[PDB]
Amino acid sequence: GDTKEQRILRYVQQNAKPGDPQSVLEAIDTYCTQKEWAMNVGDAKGQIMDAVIREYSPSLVLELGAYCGYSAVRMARLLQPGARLLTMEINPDCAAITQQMLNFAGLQDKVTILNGASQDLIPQLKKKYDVDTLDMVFLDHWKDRYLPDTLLLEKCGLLRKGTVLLADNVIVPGTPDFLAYVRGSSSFECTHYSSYLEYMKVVDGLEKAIYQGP
Ligand SMILES: O=C(NCC/C=C/Cn1ccc2cnccc21)c1cc(-c2ccc(F)cc2)cc(O)c1O
Ligand SMILES: [Cl-]
Ligand SMILES: [Cl-]
Ligand SMILES: [Mg+2]
Repeated sequence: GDTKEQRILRYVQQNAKPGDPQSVLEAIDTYCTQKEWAMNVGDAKGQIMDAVIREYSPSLVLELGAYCGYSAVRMARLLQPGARLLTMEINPDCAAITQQMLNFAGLQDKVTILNGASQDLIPQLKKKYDVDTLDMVFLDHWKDRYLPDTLLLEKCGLLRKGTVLLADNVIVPGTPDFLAYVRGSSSFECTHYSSYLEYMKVVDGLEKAIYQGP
């Protein structure tokens, strides 16, 4: 039958207001609290994301890992007119859910959903997607890819002085190599925001790592 992700989308469509991103977030969080847990960033960590997005007002954001579009909705709703989000999603079913979620939220003009693997798509961003440098990157994909993709972004010339990396799940499931690397590197200024795993009384956190140049 249908998947959990399809059930979340249907729930939003039937319990939120079209064109109202905040109602979409609330519907997803209610469903995942009351019905079925899912790996959306959630409201606890989402409030920290909101505070970071507001501080930096990024013009161009890259997200690695869309899932059902919760974080894309959360970020895109706070972007200024004309600012853009690119989100990379390897799972085609999830890419389709994410697109439909964004469409329902009315945020489709702000967001472009790329369906492929980060190691394949990151080297295409400049020539194929006309990116110069990124203002912010949200890491929320395979936890063992946070470090290699950070290094690939740098190799590809996509980071500038001040680019903000914000990483989900640095505690659970955990990203130990990424944390050790950025915290030990003079090329990053790092801050840890302690919080909770989505929908659970389990400690998690976000790491902010601001790129400082070579
Ligand atoms: O695995 C998670 N996320 C990643 C999903 C797919 C990546 C695959 N993926 C998506 C684009 C892309 C692009 N390129 C390569 C792979 C890619 C995740 C997992 C948990 C979690 C926590 C506790 C627990 F008991 C079980 C699971 C919490 C979370 O908040 C997550 O975010
Ligand atoms: Cl999410
Ligand atoms: Cl939560
Ligand atoms: Mg996550």
